[PDB]
Amino acid sequence: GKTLVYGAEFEDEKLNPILTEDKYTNEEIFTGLMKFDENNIPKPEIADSYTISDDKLTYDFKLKKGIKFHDETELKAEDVVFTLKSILDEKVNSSLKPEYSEIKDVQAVNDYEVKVILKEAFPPLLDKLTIGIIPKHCFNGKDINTAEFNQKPIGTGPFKFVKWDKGNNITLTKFKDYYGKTGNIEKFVVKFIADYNVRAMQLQTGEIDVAYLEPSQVSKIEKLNNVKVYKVDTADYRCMMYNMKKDIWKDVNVRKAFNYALDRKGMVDGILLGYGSEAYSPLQINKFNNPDVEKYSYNLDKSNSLLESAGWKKGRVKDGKKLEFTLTAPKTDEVRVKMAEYFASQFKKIGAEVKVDALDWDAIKIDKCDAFLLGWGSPFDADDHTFRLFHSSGDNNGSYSNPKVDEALYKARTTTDENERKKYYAEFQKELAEDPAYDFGVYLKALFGVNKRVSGVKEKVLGHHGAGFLWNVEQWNVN
Ligand SMILES: [Cl-]
Repeated sequence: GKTLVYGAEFEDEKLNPILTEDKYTNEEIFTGLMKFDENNIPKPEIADSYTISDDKLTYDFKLKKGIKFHDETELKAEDVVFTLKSILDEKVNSSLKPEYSEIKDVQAVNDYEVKVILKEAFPPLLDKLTIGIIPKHCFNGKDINTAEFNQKPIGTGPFKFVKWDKGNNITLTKFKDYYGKTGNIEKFVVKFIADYNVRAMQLQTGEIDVAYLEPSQVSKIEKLNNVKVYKVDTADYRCMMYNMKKDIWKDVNVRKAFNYALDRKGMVDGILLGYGSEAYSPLQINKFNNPDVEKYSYNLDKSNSLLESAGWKKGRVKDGKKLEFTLTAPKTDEVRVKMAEYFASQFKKIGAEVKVDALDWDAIKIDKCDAFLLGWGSPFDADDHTFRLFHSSGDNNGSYSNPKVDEALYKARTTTDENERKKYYAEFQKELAEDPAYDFGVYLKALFGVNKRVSGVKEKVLGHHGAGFLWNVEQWNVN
């Protein structure tokens, strides 16, 4: 069934499941021991069975025999051991290493049976082991960081790599020997189009099939007779990072005040135009969300009635230091700078002078900024975007440190009983409400314009910028 074209707004860096955390073309070329299903639950993929011991420290996998890479080489436990051990390799220096560092060792006791040993109990291990397995033989004479594999990948996904034109497109075609049952499309081309206006016209002409839409352009793509617009809930949220290195935020009442000075629903209508929801929780869409924590209910008078007791007064000053900072917000996510523009201008009504800076990611250092507009949230396990974000620390960049939040996130990370994992995640959220690390804003809605000739799309809670909207493209149908 011919070709399906995707107009991606970001271009891949390396086509290796390790070294990269982005859910770009890697999601169509590689698969792992597990794979998230329709309900964002990791189900066996490359492995056919697994069982855990009574301490929960040993994950006894058993692999499907005959799994072939793109080069028609059989996948064995060597490659699974190679992929997971190369993450923890100190010299490879992967970005995902702190996310797998609770693994003691990954053992191969059989060509088709892998054993994963942890340091301590880690229930969300199967969530992380959905990482793609790479062939070990393609790396012997190379060093894995600068290997040619990152230019021509070989994996076990339903679409093998074909061609990559830098700055233009990545070419894949249907892998006939793929183990999963598949739809009818035979070619998948990912066009890198950063300007959302070109994506709209390429959807209008039909030059592309799918495109992540900004909220402002949905009203026109709606009128298109050849495009359907998908509006689906995500776990992606934006916020403001309270850099704890700044004494302006060491008083918690100042942060609670700044949280009180935001019209988040007015932000849902101003910037999102209703395609979103006010943010108050680090795990709002997660099943372990605490519905009754202290949300900061747009209390303009409480913000102005917290700074003066905290010491800040004019009409802006405490001890002569004048209450002003700089809010950093990167470009190519123009919702964020519009949020920052709205953030600073709405903090003017409480006597704060903020300088908003729209900069490029290659010039921003988050841990050096007074306040940064972050973009986090994940629809998988509650440990994904919480431990590495609200701990002494992963890459917690706001220097946040709460002793009860540290323990609450560690118990839920280490305890098996999910009903009590709810308990610890509920106490962490409650403590995060009174001791805020972030100034939460809005939760986002993924907007995709899909051509009317495409079938098979199944919605679910998505990740960053719609990461995982095309999770089942190998079952989508042309005509
Ligand atoms: Cl970010």
